[PDB]
Amino acid sequence: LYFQGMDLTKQFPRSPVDRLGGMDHLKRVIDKARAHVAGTLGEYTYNCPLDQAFFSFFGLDHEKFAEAVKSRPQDQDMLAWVHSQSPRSKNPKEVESFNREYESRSPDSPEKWDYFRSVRDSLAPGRTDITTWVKLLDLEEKRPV
Repeated sequence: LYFQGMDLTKQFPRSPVDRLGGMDHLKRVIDKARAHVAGTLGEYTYNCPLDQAFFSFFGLDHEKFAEAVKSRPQDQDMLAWVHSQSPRSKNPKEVESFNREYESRSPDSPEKWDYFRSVRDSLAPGRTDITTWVKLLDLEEKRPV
């Protein structure tokens, strides 16, 4: 078992834009990695395309990251591991670059645009101002957006 296990059928991973070390996604994927180690992801998926974009950008291996979080229960310790593995993550303009692209991500085809709007309309149909994936995640996870 895992002392830092998280059951994501019962809790949400942290917001895409709840930053750590200035970076989006990092807190969220820490949480997903812990649930992945534990076997308690629920509807969430570790190393799905969004995690892959974060790992790819910073040159991190998803398997090594999940292993690293097992001995690093605190965010500061996982952040220090990321820095030690990723020179790009130590450059604040590069982190800002990542964040700007991540926060801009929108449905990349009309097929995906139909899907996005179907999800959003099921959660909050008056919210036509919500057009990016990371804002849709916060909406589904009951955060102010």
